[PDB]
Amino acid sequence: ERDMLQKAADETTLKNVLVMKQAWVPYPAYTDRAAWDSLMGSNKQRLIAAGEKLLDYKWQLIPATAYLEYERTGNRKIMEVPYDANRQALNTLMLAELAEGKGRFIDQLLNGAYMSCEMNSWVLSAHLPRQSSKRSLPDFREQIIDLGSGGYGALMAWVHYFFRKPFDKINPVVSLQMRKAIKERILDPYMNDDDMWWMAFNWQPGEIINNWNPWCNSNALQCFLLMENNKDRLAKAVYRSMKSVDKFINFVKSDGACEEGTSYWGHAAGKLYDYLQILSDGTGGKISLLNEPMIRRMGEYMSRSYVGNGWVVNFADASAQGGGDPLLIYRFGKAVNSNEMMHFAAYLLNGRKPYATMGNDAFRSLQSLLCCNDLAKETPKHDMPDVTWYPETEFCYMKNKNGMFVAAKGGFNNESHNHNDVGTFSLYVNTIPVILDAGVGTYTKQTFGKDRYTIWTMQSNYHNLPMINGIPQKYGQEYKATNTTCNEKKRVFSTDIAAAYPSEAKVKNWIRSYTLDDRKLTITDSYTLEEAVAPNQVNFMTWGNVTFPSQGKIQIEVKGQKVELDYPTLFKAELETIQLDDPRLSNVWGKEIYRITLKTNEKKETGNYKFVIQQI
Ligand SMILES: [Zn+2]
Repeated sequence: ERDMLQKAADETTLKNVLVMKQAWVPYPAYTDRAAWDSLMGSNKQRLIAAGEKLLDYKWQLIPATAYLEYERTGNRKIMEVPYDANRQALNTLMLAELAEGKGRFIDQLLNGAYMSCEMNSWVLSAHLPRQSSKRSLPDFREQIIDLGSGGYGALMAWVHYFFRKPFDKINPVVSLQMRKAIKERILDPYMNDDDMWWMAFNWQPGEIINNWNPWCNSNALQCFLLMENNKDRLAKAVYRSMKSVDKFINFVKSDGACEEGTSYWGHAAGKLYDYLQILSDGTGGKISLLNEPMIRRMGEYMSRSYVGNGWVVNFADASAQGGGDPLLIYRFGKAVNSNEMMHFAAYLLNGRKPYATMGNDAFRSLQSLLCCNDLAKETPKHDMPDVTWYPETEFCYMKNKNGMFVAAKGGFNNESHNHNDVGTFSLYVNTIPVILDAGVGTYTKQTFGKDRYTIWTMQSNYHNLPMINGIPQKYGQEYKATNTTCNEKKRVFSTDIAAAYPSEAKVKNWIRSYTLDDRKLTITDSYTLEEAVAPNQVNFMTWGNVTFPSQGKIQIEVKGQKVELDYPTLFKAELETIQLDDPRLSNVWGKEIYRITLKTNEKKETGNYKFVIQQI
């Protein structure tokens, strides 16, 4: 219960600081060709030719049967593809006409806007079952807001703001209806329906709030600031978006780690950031959380968790492969004064020139215009300290000069997208996974539910973890690490994973400890059991070529890297091959991967193992 935003202002404060009549819009006016030329630089011709290809574009009708197919077969794409084509056409024409200024694209902007007003709804087939009727087809009697409608509303606000004049010159009723549609589909429902899930009014501890709150709220807020010229209404609206987002900010951990991972960062942290930027601009700088430490951490997560050459930390049901918008990262980095994020944005560019964001997000498209020339000058670099410690999420990133990166975690087995992975580590060598976390497959008939933990990628059996008395971890809030510490100077991460195992495992403490020195990684296991029932087993997931030159030695050759894993001779090593039938896994790792299995005869109520990994 930080309630940051509410502390920064109440409703009456807010009435003073708001900027009315859209004097806050940072783009030059439409008819100011000189200012736009400057801002566009070299995007100008690129943007015009993109818009030239759309001079003859047929705006697409979305048939009732496309929406109805969601009920019939779960096919969302049949509705989503033409919708998205229409939005992107609309966004592209906007940029192209801001680029040229001659009115060559006004007809198609008008055509797009008028067709959009004629649609019953901007909500997606998939999200429409939240209406009273629960159906996948729009009910002209009701409007809700999802991710689609929000963005569709903000794109339309922006079209309306920018081309109100040439549109009224042609016919004043287009802009009139645009104001009607945005009022009816965004503004009126936003103020009148307390019960949309993503708003998190009538959230209770334990319910989830996720990226929808900052995403939806950011487009709502755009819509108010562009379209609502009554100051008392705007004040009440913005204060409502503040109370809403405050629930997202309170839900998130203060250390800034995204427990979902980097793939959702763009639209989580990144939408939170967008919201705050929009809020700031709209209050002439007066309600700005952009210098909040937590927000900055949330932005540098993306830097810290990006290992290299496409590989990312992938705790839980996330992909080992990952990316990022350089332009969003740059912009975010500027706003919270992270020289780190700014250099990292340049790094992701990887020698390519930054150009305008296209796609279907007006705010991101327009903003990317302003940051574009600075980013082309920034020096490409991925500097970050040797240790990153997220103490609430319980993630530790440690890296040495010789190209090893370890990600270890504590945590609990009820994380979002949870894997039973408490205490697990992943080792990258020069960015290449060597001891890996398999990650996400395509969502079968069990993914969500019990029977989730009968799938192998979700079991502790298939993470870099011991099986205690031959027993794996269990799922649930109760099943977690204790006394997780991180010594930032000695590069030592250490945690008791005992409570992450069920009663049968019969363990008091099991302390799993990671030490990174400059040359090598020492893994220790230190355990005291309530009864020695079965032998412990230890596992490591890997790929490439694996060999066993001698007892207590394994060698892994993967993607140019080559490593030695030294293991107690008390164990007998075997390799298991894991055919990858699921394309969502074989996309990443290829055809198969491997689990190294360490098994023993020894059974002791107390013991320790020392494992050592280095290059050769
Ligand atoms: Zn995993």
